[PDB]
Amino acid sequence: RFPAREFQRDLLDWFARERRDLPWRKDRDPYKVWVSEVMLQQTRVETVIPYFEQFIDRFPTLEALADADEDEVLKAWEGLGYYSRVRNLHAAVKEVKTRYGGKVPDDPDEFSRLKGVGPYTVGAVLSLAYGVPEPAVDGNVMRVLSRLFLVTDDIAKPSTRKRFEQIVREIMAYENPGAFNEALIELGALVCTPRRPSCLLCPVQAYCQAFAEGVAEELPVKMKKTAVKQVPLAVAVLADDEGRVLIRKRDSTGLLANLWEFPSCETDGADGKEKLEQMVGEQELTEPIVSFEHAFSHLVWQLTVFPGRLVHGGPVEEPYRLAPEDELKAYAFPVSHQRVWREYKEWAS
DNA sequence: AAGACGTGGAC
DNA sequence: GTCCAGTCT
Ligand code: SF4
Ligand SMILES: [Ca+2]
Ligand SMILES: [Ca+2]
Repeated sequence: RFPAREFQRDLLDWFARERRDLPWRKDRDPYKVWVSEVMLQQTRVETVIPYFEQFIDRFPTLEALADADEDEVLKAWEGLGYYSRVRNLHAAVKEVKTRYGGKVPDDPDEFSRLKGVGPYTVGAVLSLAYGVPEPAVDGNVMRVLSRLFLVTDDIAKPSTRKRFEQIVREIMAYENPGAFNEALIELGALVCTPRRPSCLLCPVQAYCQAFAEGVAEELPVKMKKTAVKQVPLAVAVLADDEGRVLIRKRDSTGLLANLWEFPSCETDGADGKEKLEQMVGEQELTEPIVSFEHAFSHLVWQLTVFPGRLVHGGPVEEPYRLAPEDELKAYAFPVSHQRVWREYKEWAS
């Protein structure tokens, strides 16, 4: 029904001919492949390149990453987003050391048991670093495979992902799966793109049923995004007479887990300053200086910055921490509060 | 199932 | 504005 062998030759050829020279394709090392594939989840290649090199420069081996403390690994991830990925990788790596003594499992079932390792990562790491013919179905693969085979099912469904995963089994090159998988991902990245794909340039344009029908731009099928919720947030930038600033470490559960931030509180509506004042007193503000929005995937933060002065009438208890201005750079803030700071600094000038 | 979970490019 | 570059619960 489908000439796989020919398909697999025109794909791998184009790949060897067009592949990008990315930092994590310098070698087939499980550790570096693993880090790169976690960074790449929901994150474009061009964004990841700098982070991958800072990260591997700071954590060259699996044991270096395991031996580091949360703050250091999480600082290395500052600005990337979806920060539970690095908490799960940090733990998944601490596991391979305490349990497996540092060697990355090559058994699919054994590798998936680690936190952060979903179906894609199992296929990406094992097929590249060990040759295991497990599929690595990402958004690129799902877009390619849906166009090639005219699969008209909602990709958002996990069931559709499992269908694609069986298609991959059927047309794979079991000889060299890692090369086969990266070629599908690369194909979707460079040629068969979400919009106006270069089907003429495409090396497998003869096989693409969508091109034959002229409906490539109508695929893949994915339902429209759910509208996100708006959330007013009030932020306080408090500095004493020695220039030190107060910050707190968010809890390890939920949004922006274990990241540092300037004291804040969700304000249903009115009395932003009052709510900030009372909340800080339990565990001296002035008017706001700026207000802006910051988007998440599932909600929007409408922030409002309140400068303030604090006088020490007691000790700074957890989760709070009194940090000089020069030492803030050592803490990992989300992008929202990195701007809060920048806004406060330029206002005071 | 589908909401939670960051941030930035390309239309 | 829209779409999009995965995993956990
Ligand atoms: S022929 Fe066109 S639609 Fe099909 S895979 Fe190639 S770029 Fe995508
Ligand atoms: Ca798993
Ligand atoms: Ca929480």
